Amino acid sequence: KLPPGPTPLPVIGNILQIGIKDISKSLTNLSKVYGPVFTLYFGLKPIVVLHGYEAVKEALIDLGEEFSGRGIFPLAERANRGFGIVFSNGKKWKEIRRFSLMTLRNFGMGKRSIEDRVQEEARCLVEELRKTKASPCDPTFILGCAPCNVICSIIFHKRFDYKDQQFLNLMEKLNENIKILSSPWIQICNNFSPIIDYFPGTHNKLLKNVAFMKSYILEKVKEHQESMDMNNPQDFIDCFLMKMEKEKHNQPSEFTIESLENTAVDLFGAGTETTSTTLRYALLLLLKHPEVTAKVQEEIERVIGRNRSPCMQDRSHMPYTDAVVHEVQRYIDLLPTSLPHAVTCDIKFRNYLIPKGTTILISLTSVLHDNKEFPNPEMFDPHHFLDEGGNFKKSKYFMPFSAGKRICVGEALAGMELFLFLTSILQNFNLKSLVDPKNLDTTPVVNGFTSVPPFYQLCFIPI
Ligand code: HEM
Ligand SMILES: CCCCc1nc(Cl)c(CO)n1Cc1ccc(-c2ccccc2-c2nn[nH]n2)cc1
Ligand SMILES: CCCCc1nc(Cl)c(CO)n1Cc1ccc(-c2ccccc2-c2nn[nH]n2)cc1
Ligand SMILES: CCCCc1nc(Cl)c(CO)n1Cc1ccc(-c2ccccc2-c2nn[nH]n2)cc1
Ligand SMILES: [K+]
Repeated sequence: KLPPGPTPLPVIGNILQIGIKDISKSLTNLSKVYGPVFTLYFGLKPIVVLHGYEAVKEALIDLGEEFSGRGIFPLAERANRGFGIVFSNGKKWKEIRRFSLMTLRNFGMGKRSIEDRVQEEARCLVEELRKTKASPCDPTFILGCAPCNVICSIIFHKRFDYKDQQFLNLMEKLNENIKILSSPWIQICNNFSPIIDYFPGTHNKLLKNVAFMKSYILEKVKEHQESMDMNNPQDFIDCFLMKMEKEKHNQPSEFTIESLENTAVDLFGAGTETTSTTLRYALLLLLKHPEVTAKVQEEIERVIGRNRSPCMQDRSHMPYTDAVVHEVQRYIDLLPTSLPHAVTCDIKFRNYLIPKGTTILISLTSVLHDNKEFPNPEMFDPHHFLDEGGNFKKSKYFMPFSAGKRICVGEALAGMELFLFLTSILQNFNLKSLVDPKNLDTTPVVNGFTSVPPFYQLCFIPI
């Protein structure tokens, strides 16, 4: 049988009982009644929730292959999203993911490293920040340009000037779609309608925005097909075309210009908003806890100095800053329920039997805010990742990127972006708040499955 859960109602299941304001809090409430594994019904669609480290670990890690599916919902069909990496399944997923991970290794695309691309972007970021001339600033836009440009550089090999209008169009389309996708109407309510789409104009805008991006990618790809040097692949496209070559004699192949376009859009989608938000939240928490910022700066001064860019090598000698980055991630809990999973076959879990294809919802919040691993999990405190001697203290509960076979492809990349961008900023600036560090609230603003920071402004004061 399935795991227990609140008795669903006829037809609507458990829908009218789950506080949609903050699904994560609701799942936690439920776990207080039904335990670490329970079922909920969306219509007659069951969804098994895993809550707590032990349950998430055995599912995602111990029974990893069985829980490597991506749970699909009507929205997947409606915004054409099952044809790259994030929303794919089976062989298509495995091959594209595998290829993607290899291509994204630090030196996976030629002599120019991922680190180098990030470092260059950090340089540009500091520059654009300087241009604010220390005036009040809503850093949303600037912080979003950086991670986006890193993807551009990884995919097209070229970064854009922050005012190159083709760059500005890309970001606009991305931002638009993200905002749309973040509406509870689109995340929740539209998914009740199994066969009929109630927001047709919206799904049309989404697709239109994608079309524009794919059509920009297509042009870059033609240019790349032209100046193809087989022995010197320089970006994700070069690599993807070279994989295509090895595939000839392997029809049909998972690698096609279509899947390339789709994969590249996924990278843009997955690689630019979460990192960008996490950067934005970090500055806010640093404004709120200036003593933390000061220590990060003391480590930057001592280990890196002022005569050179930060680099990944410096991280191991900067336990405190490392602890800070980790803590930001843990505290903010950006993807409280990760992305939905689905079992790939009939499976026995604990004392229950979960049928193949059943949707699985993982509570990352439950792990990240584990009250024993992280006393006072609701408070921001770098000491959560530090030992008595001030050394960095790793945690099995550090899962902001999820865990298992579906773990974030960008785990390493995001790590580099956070560390390098944050160190760079604080190497060249002090942060000044408009209001008083005692007044601003840093509590995340939850809306359905989304969790973001509140609005704020600051001044980047050159050192
Ligand atoms: C702070 C930044 C980021 C966070 C917190 C984050 C977190 C996550 C999470 C929670 C998932 C869901 C995994 C699951 O299904 O269990 C995910 C998926 C993914 N992330 Fe990210 N991510 C970040 C940045 C990036 C970046 C920069 C990339 C760029 C390569 C990226 C690429 C992906 C991809 C491709 C997936 C889909 C994985 C799959 O289905 O196999 N992410 N990420
Ligand atoms: C009918 C095909 C038009 C598609 C489209 N492309 C762009 Cl671009 C626009 C700008 O609104 N649009 C139209 C659009 C119209 C209404 C919405 C919308 C906004 C808020 C709340 C509900 C809707 C909605 N979508 N579908 N029906 N109502 C979204 C996009
Ligand atoms: C020009 C188009 C902008 C981005 C874009 N809009 C559409 Cl629609 C797609 C297909 O999902 N995408 C690609 C997309 C791929 C993955 C995600 C995703 C990746 C990791 C974690 C959460 C997200 C997510 N899914 N929905 N909203 N944000 C977001 C966007
Ligand atoms: C194909 C899309 C499936 C997503 C979905 N539809 C419904 Cl209905 C459910 C939960 O009843 N869910 C679970 C879910 C929905 C959206 C997200 C999401 C979308 C954009 C940005 C962040 C998130 C996120 N993932 N986990 N928490 N928040 C995450 C989980
Ligand atoms: K309409």
